[PDB]
Amino acid sequence: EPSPYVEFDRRQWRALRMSTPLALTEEELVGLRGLGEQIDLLEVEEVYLPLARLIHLQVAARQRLFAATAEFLGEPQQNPDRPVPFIIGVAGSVAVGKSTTARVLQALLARWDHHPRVDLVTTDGFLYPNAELQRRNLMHRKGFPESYNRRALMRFVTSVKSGSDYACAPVYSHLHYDIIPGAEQVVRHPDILILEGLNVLQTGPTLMVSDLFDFSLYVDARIEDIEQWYVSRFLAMRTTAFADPESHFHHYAAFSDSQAVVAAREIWRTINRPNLVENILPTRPRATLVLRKDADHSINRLRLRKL
Amino acid sequence: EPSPYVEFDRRQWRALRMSTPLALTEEELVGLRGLGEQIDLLEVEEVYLPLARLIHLQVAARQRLFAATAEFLGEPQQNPDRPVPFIIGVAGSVAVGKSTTARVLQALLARWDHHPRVDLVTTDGFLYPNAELQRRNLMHRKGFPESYNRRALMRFVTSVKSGSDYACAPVYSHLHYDIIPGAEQVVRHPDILILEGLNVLQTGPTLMVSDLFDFSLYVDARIEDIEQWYVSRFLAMRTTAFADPESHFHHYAAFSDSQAVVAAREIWRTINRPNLVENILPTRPRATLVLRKDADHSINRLRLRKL
Ligand SMILES: CC(C)(CO)[C@H](O)C(=O)NCCCO
Ligand SMILES: CC(C)(CO)[C@H](O)C(=O)NCCCO
Ligand code: NA
Ligand code: NA
Ligand code: NA
Ligand code: NA
Repeated sequence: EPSPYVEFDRRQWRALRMSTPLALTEEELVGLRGLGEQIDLLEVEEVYLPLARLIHLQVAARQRLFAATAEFLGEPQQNPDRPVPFIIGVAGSVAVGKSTTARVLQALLARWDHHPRVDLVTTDGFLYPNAELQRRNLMHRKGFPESYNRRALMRFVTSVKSGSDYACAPVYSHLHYDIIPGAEQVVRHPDILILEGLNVLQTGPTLMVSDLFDFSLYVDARIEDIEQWYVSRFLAMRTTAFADPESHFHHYAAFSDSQAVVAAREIWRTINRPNLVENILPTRPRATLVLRKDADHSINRLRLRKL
Repeated sequence: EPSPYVEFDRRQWRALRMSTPLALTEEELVGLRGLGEQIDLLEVEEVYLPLARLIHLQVAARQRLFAATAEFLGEPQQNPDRPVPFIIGVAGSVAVGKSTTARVLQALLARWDHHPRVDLVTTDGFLYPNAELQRRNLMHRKGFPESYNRRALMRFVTSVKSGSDYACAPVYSHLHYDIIPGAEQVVRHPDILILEGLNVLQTGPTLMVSDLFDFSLYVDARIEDIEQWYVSRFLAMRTTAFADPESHFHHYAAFSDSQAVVAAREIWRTINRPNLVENILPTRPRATLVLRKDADHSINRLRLRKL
């Protein structure tokens, strides 16, 4: 029967790359990928290039219908480029590779002829401070929708897409596990803004940032493989991030493989799995494009929304 | 601060009419309006004409971005006109005038040069049969989201927008208060499809018809005035619809003004008000355009979504 989606295997999807030129070195790609991730230039060629093409086709088009409303409203046509910013949402579970996906994507789009100003903002900066989470009793629901200042977030994206010259976002420290006092990420009328986070695709009784997305990605994989990736990476960090004496999780650095597995498995089932099942996965149906990864992190399937 | 919306008063909105020609007689308009409604040609000139213009500007534009995805996919350009159907959602409370709004709109759009095939479908046809509602114990939640076969509904709209040649919808009898056995409304690849219903703008954990709307209307008024309109019309029907011996509500025809008011007030607070507050109003933020009516049914304010 009819469907709003059209599935692709990697063979079918890579052919849609066309002439899209690869503007990324092997060394540039590594400073973009996170611990555990297996993304290489082949994947950036057979997957991210078609995606970048599809995106560029729609930036021009998306611009046409904001112009229709401008024409209808008896309005000018504000400086070119200073068209309406194209907002892209990248969602998915913790440890699924979505932040790398978002970084790679910002890289590819920034290297487009025109030379678009492409900004990337993670929702981390929009988490409530630990003190405020403690107050609302949310220190163990960090990542759940309620642990974010969604008002501020919505104001931020609304501000950018409405044409503001500059919008500020708080900044989150992973080293300190908390929001950084005084820190701000300033976004200045970018041509494209990618917003990456766990629940960005969420919907509700009020207008949310998902309602401002012109395009969205949902990096998917089966729950069991993601837990494995999460646990694996938790263990690997004992010698990277947790090794830092200043790390809020420095006590984990000394855990044994077995002790670390138990700890990582517990956080997964008490925080990350529940959030994935209750809040993140239910948003997957609305994503313009879903990137399905196999147990080895390899993106071998895609689901696109034609309707 | 920045906003996704831009408010208008009738003076500001009527000026956006431009050259839009009025193709509707006074007599045509009456066979389109419901009991109690006060819509006249002036309102169709100062309100529905700008709306029809704005809509036409976007049908062309909306077409551009379905073409981008076609271009990207290495596809042809299917027969012209046989472009992708433009889906319009019209929501709002029972008795707010939304069905008239939808009928007037279908009329105005059908009379556009090209001569678009403009179909209108009410979600009534998608209510579960009384027998099935009795089974799920829903005979008094008729109108609530759960009293509708949303799967079938979604399949219907998906079918039409995906390019099907014909799609069928069940038919609801207001005379008999139930779905009509064997009846079907056949929709054949229209250029525009207007879907009118209480919860059409609803959102959820699955892709819904609201996600297929290219444009949506939400006819609004303050809850107190709508109850008044509902009650008033309930009383007026004693001599129109309830007067019919075959009417499922023929017992109401003999009620006294006071008896009828008590009955109408009870249905309003036990079914229609709760549904309006819990399910319909929460969808209002997402409507492309909101038509705000004053206590006298007069549309004197509009809220448009620019973002
Ligand atoms: C969502 C995020 C990862 C943001 O940093 C948050 O810190 C979190 O998930 N806390 C519980 C442990 C997850 O590793
Ligand atoms: C929603 C609809 C009006 C559809 O006909 C439904 O019959 C209903 O609202 N029943 C309760 C009484 C409302 O008058
Ligand atoms: Na990382
Ligand atoms: Na903000
Ligand atoms: Na009517
Ligand atoms: Na159906």
